[PDB]
Amino acid sequence: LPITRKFYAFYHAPIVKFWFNTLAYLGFLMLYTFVVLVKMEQLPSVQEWIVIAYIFTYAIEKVREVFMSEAGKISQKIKVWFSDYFNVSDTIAIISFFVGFGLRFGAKWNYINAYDNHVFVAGRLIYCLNIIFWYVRLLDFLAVNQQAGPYVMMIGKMVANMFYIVVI
Amino acid sequence: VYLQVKAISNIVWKYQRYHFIMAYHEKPVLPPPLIILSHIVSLFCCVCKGPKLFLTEEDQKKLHDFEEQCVEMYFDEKDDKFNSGSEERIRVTFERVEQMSIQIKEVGDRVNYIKRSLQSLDS
Amino acid sequence: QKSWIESTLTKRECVYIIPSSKDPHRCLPGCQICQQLVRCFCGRLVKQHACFTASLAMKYSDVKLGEHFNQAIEEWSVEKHTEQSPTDAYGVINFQGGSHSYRAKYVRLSYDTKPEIILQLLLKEWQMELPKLVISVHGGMQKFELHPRIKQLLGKGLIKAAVTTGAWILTGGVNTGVAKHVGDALKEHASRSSRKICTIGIAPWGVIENRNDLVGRDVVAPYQTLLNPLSKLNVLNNLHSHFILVDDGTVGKYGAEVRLRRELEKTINQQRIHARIGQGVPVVALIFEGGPNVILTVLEYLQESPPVPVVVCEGTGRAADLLAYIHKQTEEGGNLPDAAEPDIISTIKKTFNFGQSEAVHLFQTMMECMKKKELITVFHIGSEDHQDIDVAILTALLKGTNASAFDQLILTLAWDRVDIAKNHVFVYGQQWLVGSLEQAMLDALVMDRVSFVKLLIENGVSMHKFLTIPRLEELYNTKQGPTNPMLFHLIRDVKQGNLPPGYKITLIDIGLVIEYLMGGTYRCTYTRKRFRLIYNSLETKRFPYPLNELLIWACLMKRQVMARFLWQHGEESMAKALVACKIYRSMAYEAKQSDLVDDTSEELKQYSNDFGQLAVELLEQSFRQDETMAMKLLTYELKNWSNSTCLKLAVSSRLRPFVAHTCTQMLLSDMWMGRLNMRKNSWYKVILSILVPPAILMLEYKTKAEMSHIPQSQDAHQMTMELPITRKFYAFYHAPIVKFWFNTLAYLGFLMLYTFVVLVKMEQLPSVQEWIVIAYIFTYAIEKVREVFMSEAGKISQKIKVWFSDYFNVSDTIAIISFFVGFGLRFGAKWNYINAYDNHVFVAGRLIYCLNIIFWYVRLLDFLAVNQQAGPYVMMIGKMVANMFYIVVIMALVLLSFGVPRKAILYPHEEPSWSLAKDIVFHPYWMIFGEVYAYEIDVCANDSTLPTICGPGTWLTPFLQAVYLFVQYIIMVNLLIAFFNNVYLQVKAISNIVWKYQRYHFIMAYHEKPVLPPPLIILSHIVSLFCCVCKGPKLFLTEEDQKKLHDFEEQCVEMYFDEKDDKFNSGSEERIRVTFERVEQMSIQIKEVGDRVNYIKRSLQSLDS
Ligand SMILES: CCCCCCCC/C=C/CCCCCCCC(=O)O[C@@H](COC(=O)CCCCCCCCCCCCCCC)COP(=O)([O-])OCC[N+](C)(C)C
Ligand SMILES: CCCCCCCC/C=C/CCCCCCCC(=O)O[C@@H](COC(=O)CCCCCCCCCCCCCCC)COP(=O)([O-])OCC[N+](C)(C)C
Ligand SMILES: CCCCCCCC/C=C/CCCCCCCC(=O)O[C@@H](COC(=O)CCCCCCCCCCCCCCC)COP(=O)([O-])OCC[N+](C)(C)C
Ligand SMILES: CCCCCCCC/C=C/CCCCCCCC(=O)O[C@@H](COC(=O)CCCCCCCCCCCCCCC)COP(=O)([O-])OCC[N+](C)(C)C
Ligand SMILES: CCCCCCCC/C=C\CCCCCCCC(=O)O[C@@H](COC(=O)CCCCCCCCCCCCCCC)COP(=O)([O-])OCC[N+](C)(C)C
Ligand SMILES: CCCCCCCC/C=C\CCCCCCCC(=O)O[C@@H](COC(=O)CCCCCCCCCCCCCCC)COP(=O)([O-])OCC[N+](C)(C)C
Ligand SMILES: CCCCCCCC/C=C\CCCCCCCC(=O)O[C@@H](COC(=O)CCCCCCCCCCCCCCC)COP(=O)([O-])OCC[N+](C)(C)C
Ligand SMILES: CCCCCCCC/C=C\CCCCCCCC(=O)O[C@@H](COC(=O)CCCCCCCCCCCCCCC)COP(=O)([O-])OCC[N+](C)(C)C
Ligand SMILES: CCCCCCCC/C=C\CCCCCCCC(=O)O[C@@H](COC(=O)CCCCCCCCCCCCCCC)COP(=O)([O-])OCC[N+](C)(C)C
Ligand SMILES: CCCCCCCC/C=C\CCCCCCCC(=O)O[C@@H](COC(=O)CCCCCCCCCCCCCCC)COP(=O)([O-])OCC[N+](C)(C)C
Ligand SMILES: CCCCCCCC/C=C\CCCCCCCC(=O)O[C@@H](COC(=O)CCCCCCCCCCCCCCC)COP(=O)([O-])OCC[N+](C)(C)C
Ligand SMILES: CCCCCCCC/C=C\CCCCCCCC(=O)O[C@@H](COC(=O)CCCCCCCCCCCCCCC)COP(=O)([O-])OCC[N+](C)(C)C
Repeated sequence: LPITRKFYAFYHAPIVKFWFNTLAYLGFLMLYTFVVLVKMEQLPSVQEWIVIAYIFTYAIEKVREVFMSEAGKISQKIKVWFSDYFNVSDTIAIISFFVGFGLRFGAKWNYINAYDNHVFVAGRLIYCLNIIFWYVRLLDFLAVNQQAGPYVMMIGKMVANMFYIVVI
Repeated sequence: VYLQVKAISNIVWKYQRYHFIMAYHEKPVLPPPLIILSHIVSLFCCVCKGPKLFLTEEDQKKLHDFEEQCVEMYFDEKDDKFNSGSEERIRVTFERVEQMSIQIKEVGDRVNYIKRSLQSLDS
Repeated sequence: QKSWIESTLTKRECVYIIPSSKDPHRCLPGCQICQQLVRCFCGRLVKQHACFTASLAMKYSDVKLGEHFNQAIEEWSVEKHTEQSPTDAYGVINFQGGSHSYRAKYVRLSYDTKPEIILQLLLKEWQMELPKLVISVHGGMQKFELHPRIKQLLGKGLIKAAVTTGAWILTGGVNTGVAKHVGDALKEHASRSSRKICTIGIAPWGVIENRNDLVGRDVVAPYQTLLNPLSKLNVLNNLHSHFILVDDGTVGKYGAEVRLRRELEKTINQQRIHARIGQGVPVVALIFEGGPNVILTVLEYLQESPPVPVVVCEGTGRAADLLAYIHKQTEEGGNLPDAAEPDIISTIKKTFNFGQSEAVHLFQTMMECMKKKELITVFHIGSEDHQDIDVAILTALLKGTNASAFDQLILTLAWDRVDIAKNHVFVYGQQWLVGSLEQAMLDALVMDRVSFVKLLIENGVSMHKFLTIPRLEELYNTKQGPTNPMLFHLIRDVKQGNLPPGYKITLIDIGLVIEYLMGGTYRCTYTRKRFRLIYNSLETKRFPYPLNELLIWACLMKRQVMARFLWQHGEESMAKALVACKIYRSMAYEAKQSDLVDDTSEELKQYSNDFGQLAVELLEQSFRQDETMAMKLLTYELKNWSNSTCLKLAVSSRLRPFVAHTCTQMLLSDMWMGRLNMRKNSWYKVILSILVPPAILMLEYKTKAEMSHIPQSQDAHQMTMELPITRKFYAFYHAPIVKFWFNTLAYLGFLMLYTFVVLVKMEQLPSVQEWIVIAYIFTYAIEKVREVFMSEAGKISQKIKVWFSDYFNVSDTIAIISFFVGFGLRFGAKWNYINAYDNHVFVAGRLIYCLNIIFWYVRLLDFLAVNQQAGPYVMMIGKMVANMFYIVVIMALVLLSFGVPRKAILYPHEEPSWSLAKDIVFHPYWMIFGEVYAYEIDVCANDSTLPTICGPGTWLTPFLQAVYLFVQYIIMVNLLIAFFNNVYLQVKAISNIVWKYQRYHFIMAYHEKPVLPPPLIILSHIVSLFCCVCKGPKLFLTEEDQKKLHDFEEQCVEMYFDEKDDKFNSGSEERIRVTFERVEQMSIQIKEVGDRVNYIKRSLQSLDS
């Protein structure tokens, strides 16, 4: 096994792509947690820019996966991908984020004290609610473990089954 | 409901592991901030131009034979599991005791008519 | 050519074109028909020759102008006038038939191929296992059918004989005779022997339906199996697996097999049946339902040098029923009865239409056959003769061939047929040489022939005399049996990491492997002085207990069925089972730590647990007979197994069912007591007596007899000879139960003081209470160092590694280290400020104390774990923490998913700070524990306690909190309840076993712990140390008690096997099947009597008139 072949073997292994995406995702959440918890100025901070870059490119990556799936028919490719819980949530997460960035970034500051401008506030509050989607997607990463993964599947099944007791 | 839900959830977890692992064979190397290079580059290189199992012909031979051998074992172990159960041995025993119970009596009649011999033969 | 066949084996195409016999058929002009009808004496019409050389002979007129001096028309020879050229067909035919293709093979070799090339063709080119037998069936062709009795049986034996012996069945192959009956017998026993019987049809390339469909270089020709009507031609019988078609001559002529097939019958015999064995491969012949050239062939095989014996199954047809009676009218090897010309040659004239023109010629062939009837076995059907011919075929090779019984035995050994040898070789009056049965034992062990080892031990081989050093050396070094590749991997890891070229293994190296596997201080007999000296010098060269040495052999060679057998022989059965468990367990470990391919770590871990269960089951058997003698079995020194005990061996293998067995637990409880009868006493009189020493003199102690089953110290067993006053104090303070409460009271008094110290204000100098606390922990710490550096295993790095495997020793280590950091800061701190807590070094010291004390309250769970009820629950708590981990990880994520939005919405004007980390986790955690923070939920309400937080978006946080608590309480808390409810019983069960198991190490520890507890323990350290400069528990048994105990062990092992045979033979499943089989047998005899009684009816007719 020559030297350069060994790098190929490493970076193209699925286990490596996972931790390589998992570390990037954790670093993504640390920054996006920093952004929502720290005061927000007119222009996005370096942390907020990196967050936007992730979600934009993460979104293109999902469009790649849909339009290259298996079955030729788009209306079948679409219909299967929106059968997974976390792809529905990711779709809501991506769409809601850019509504938020649009309001946050497109808002004109007539008032010097932020939070006088409601369009800005609606943007920031979308961020603070959009981040819930991204912490819950960590359950998808955690679902790679043989012990954890079934319990994640159980939680959704038990919510469905307990519905009528909760209605009462 | 814990045990039945846990059991169904293990099967579903194990099943959805196919689609998850297969996905990471077509995902780019680079992660989603730096993934754009793997998008731009890969796209551009395509304009400049799934996983398969590869088997030698001898390996195809030995694999097709392996499949045939194991199907044969599968039917043999069923016939020998059914023919060796107690329920099947009771009924073949039942039917064979039914048959004998005729022949036992039938011999019983013949031997009772070889008694007719004893009378005629001795005088 | 890319093929050995294409470059070696040949065709025989008739280049020379002899016109047919002489005469044209019809059709007056003789130029069209002299070409067209007139075939070759080759045997085909003229244009089929296609002679690459003489293709233009037919266009002219033909090869070889007509007249040619009639003599020279027979001058055509298969030898001369036939161009040897490539094969042109060798491949894989199939047979669309009884639910399988039933594939096969053909080479289509010429005819005059050398005899060796077949053997090379059969073994490497076709990849066939060399057989242990060759059945060469013969007979006539195109017969209808047999009696439905005989038909079913002939197969049943023919199959059985061939499958049990890896035999080849040589047939003609063509489905018009002998082959038919072979094949029809195969399908009645197919998919049971379809991979052990390699039948071979050595048929010609003449008489066959589609010769041209068989053609094709390396083809998969889909050959038919439909009887092509309107013809006489024959088909290859489908149920054969190999064919050697013989290209010669033509269609119709079928005589070119005797030259080749016979040579194969001669060349297989010159092969050696096995490596360890020197006898040649046998050849047998089963003639059923034969003809005139068979009777020639029978005598041609008997007259041969050496003779090939013959079987004759009477009633199949003419030659069988004939010979069966024609070699019945004779002396044993001599002359015929009163002149037999009339009746013998009568049937020879009736069966074969002769009329004395060929009726003497057969009778002359008969009278030569009867010169050797000892080789003509005959299967007397009707009178259950030799039971389903397999005996009759195989015993024919063991009937008279002046072969010694040593050769009759090896042949059964290679066949793996014990029933044959015991019933036909170990017959009354049989006589043996001195080491013939020894050489047969060496072979059976090297070949893993377990059932022949039994036959030879019974019949009188003695392992005490058989087994020697050089023999036992060989048994390790043989590559002539089911070896273990991993043994070398363990040898080269103990030698130096290297190996010489071949390296014939030595027994000192085996001794070194066992010590590595058995571990600890195990020292093997093979690494001892006397063995190391005598082996250098290589009764002295025997072994006193040879089946201990072969059990080790069989277990290191991964020969389990031989190990189980050898285990049942000899003495010390429970110990041997526990040694085997440890050997396999350690082998399984190093297999799990080697990059080899066949991991064999579940095969070895399963073999370990098989012997593990045997030891447990023998203990239960012994315990059911006599508890007190069974407890002695756990602790008597073995002296053939490094002076260990059965209990220590089980602990070595981490064998919990043995240690957690109630017998072992009963013994541990008795050792806990010491000399104290804690049935007549109460725990509060012990505590009272630790505080009131003179109350020691009014407890109920135990007699030396009541202590007979209990191991003791040497000093403790000498004070058993009598109970004076001072001996009674010894018995009290050295009992483990007393040392416990004596340390437990001191520990509780230690915590009361250390609780006092942390709760009461702290001055510059430590108080009297704090000094006593420091003294305890210092001396408690030395006590732990004593325990580590005096444990068991010599190697510090193993002593260290085991001690830090216990939860509470890790915590004690952290506790001791953290304490003296705290005392150092507390005591070493200089007070620059008069008000304490201005000096931070002092504070850090005191706060370490206040946190270090948590370790010491939790160590009380270790004391509490001495109770049978409490102790399992303590073990459960740790197991449930491990198992609940991922449910709690999910809860932690739900917490953050709420905490981060809450803080962000409510506190939007924050700068970076570590308080942010607190605030996202703090309130969400306390919500889990019944605190909803009711007046902070809606911060804009009138009753809000956070009115200044009221601002834009804050109306979202009640919705978030409502979702959060639904998920945590309604889902996640109750999932955890459901988790614990459903795993409780299996965790409680595992925790009871672990509690019971760790009770060994706990009770054993208190036999080596000092009497005095950890503040006053220093005296027992200083004194004991100093007294050593001035200079384990064993069971002691008298010689008579050793006798009665060794007999007890033997008795209970015998009961153990008897109760198994009688439990299996008395189950309903076993009685149904023996009933099944006996009803199957009767159902034949009932009908058989039914036929006889129906033929005693034939009497009634004839007798009465
Ligand atoms: C398969 C599933 C995954 C993929 C799904 C992907 C597509 C999903 C959908 C995505 C679109 C979501 C909506 C976008 C925003 C519109 C709403 C809005 O309020 O806009 C505002 C910003 O208007 C602007 O023009 C500034 C924003 C710049 C563009 C950023 C958003 C688009 C990027 C898309 C990136 C994703 C693309 C991914 C790759 C192609 C307008 O309001 P305003 O003018 O600020 O306020 C006026 C009042 N004032 C007086 C106070 C100023
Ligand atoms: C198998 C497991 C169990 C066994 C494990 C056993 C070994 C485990 C390890 C044990 C060692 C743990 C660390 C010791 C303390 C060092 C740290 C420290 O801060 O020290 C301080 C005290 O420095 C002194 O010199 C005064 C302390 C006297 C010695 C007491 C500790 C050693 C005893 C060991 C007894 C155990 C031995 C057991 C028997 C051999 C230094 O700080 P300061 O000078 O005070 O402050 C300076 C600032 N000022 C200006 C404010 C003044
Ligand atoms: C069964 C019983 C329930 C019946 C339901 C009927 C729903 C009817 C809907 C009514 C909404 C209108 C009521 C408020 C009037 C508007 C202005 C106002 O006062 O806003 C108030 C907040 O509230 C909001 O700003 C918006 C609240 C929207 C969510 C309401 C629940 C929607 C349904 C369920 C959603 C879940 C998902 C549903 C689907 C599954 C202002 O309050 P404040 O915080 O004190 O702010 C003032 C102080 N400040 C200026 C400093 C900020
Ligand atoms: C998927 C299931 C859906 C469940 C149903 C839908 C959800 C429930 C729907 C509720 C109706 C919506 C209420 C609108 C009220 C507006 C009034 C206002 O001024 O602002 C209020 C809204 O702002 C808040 O922050 C309070 C929102 C209510 C949270 C309810 C959580 C409990 C969930 C229950 C779930 C169980 C449901 C039971 C079954 C139906 C806050 O008032 P304030 O800050 O004090 O403002 C000052 C006013 N003052 C001056 C008078 C003090
Ligand atoms: C997409 C994938 C990303 C992957 C990560 C790698 C790339 C990104 C890495 C680093 C980018 C850092 C940019 C710094 C910009 C300089 C100025 C600055 O912010 O100074 C700050 C110093 O910095 C901090 O306080 C750190 C803030 C980021 C926290 C998360 C980093 C760790 C995770 C990622 C790394 C470990 C990975 C962990 C996972 C294993 C000081 O605070 P402030 O912000 O100036 O204050 C703003 C106040 N205001 C707004 C009110 C005015
Ligand atoms: C510069 C930075 C330097 C540091 C970088 C590195 C830092 C560390 C990085 C990452 C943290 C994890 C490290 C531990 C991994 C253990 C190994 C393992 O077995 O993993 C498993 C986990 O597989 C997963 O997919 C786990 C997903 C992790 C992310 C989820 C976090 C949840 C947080 C929510 C809670 C809130 C907590 C928030 C705390 C604030 C994979 O193995 P398996 O598939 O299960 O194997 C089973 C099959 N077998 C039996 C055949 C083997
Ligand atoms: C800020 C607040 C805190 C943050 C929230 C914490 C994070 C969120 C927590 C947990 C999320 C768990 C992730 C889902 C796991 C996978 C499930 C899945 O694959 O499908 C499941 C569907 O799923 C459902 O029916 C619902 C899934 C749970 C939704 C819970 C939402 C939270 C609020 C709810 C309460 C609101 C009411 C209270 C309001 C007063 C499958 O279920 P099934 O149909 O039986 O099985 C078929 C599966 N199959 C198709 C694959 C074969
Ligand atoms: C290592 C093994 C140890 C074993 C124990 C035996 C040896 C140890 C036994 C006794 C030592 C007592 C020393 C007394 C010193 C005189 C001064 C004094 O302290 O007066 C106190 C009176 O005394 C108390 O208040 C008792 C304090 C100790 C409580 C624990 C004793 C019971 C446990 C053990 C015995 C039962 C065993 C229980 C288990 C079955 C008054 O208070 P002060 O303390 O003066 O106030 C300090 C205030 N200042 C600091 C702010 C200035
Ligand atoms: C394995 C061994 C590891 C530990 C080794 C030993 C470590 C030794 C550690 C430290 C020695 C420190 C010596 C002094 C250093 C200079 C500072 C000084 O003297 O004074 C300063 C001390 O201020 C502090 O904050 C001191 C904190 C140090 C204690 C840390 C304990 C760590 C042990 C963790 C547990 C480990 C457990 C390990 C086992 C698991 C200030 O004091 P002052 O003059 O009063 O100032 C007044 C200021 N004022 C105006 C605000 C009022
Ligand atoms: C001067 C002083 C005078 C007084 C001195 C004397 C005072 C009293 C001294 C001590 C208190 C205990 C006395 C009761 C003993 C009962 C007898 C018994 O059976 O014990 C068992 C307990 O075995 C142990 O190992 C128990 C450990 C006790 C310490 C744990 C305390 C937990 C405190 C934490 C909670 C906080 C409470 C804190 C309270 C503030 C041993 O028996 P066994 O092994 O289970 O037998 C089973 C096998 N069999 C069936 C064959 C039999
Ligand atoms: C001041 C505070 C209060 C005081 C605390 C109260 C006292 C502390 C309480 C209980 C301690 C119980 C003692 C251990 C019992 C024995 C267990 C054992 O032997 O091994 C167990 C291992 O153990 C573990 O994996 C962890 C053990 C429990 C640690 C709990 C720490 C407390 C905090 C945690 C929560 C923090 C998170 C929350 C933070 C927000 C065995 O488990 P296993 O691997 O399945 O089995 C193999 C066993 N075998 C090897 C022998 C075969
Ligand atoms: C997805 C649906 C689309 C969204 C619309 C429909 C949603 C329902 C209803 C409508 C939305 C709420 C409208 C009413 C409030 C407006 C008035 C207002 O100013 O309120 C507040 C700000 O509020 C905001 O700035 C709005 C933020 C909206 C975030 C998105 C809601 C979540 C939808 C998820 C739905 C999922 C349901 C659950 C899942 C089944 C108060 O501001 P203020 O105090 O007046 O400002 C003065 C500040 N100053 C004093 C500093 C100057």
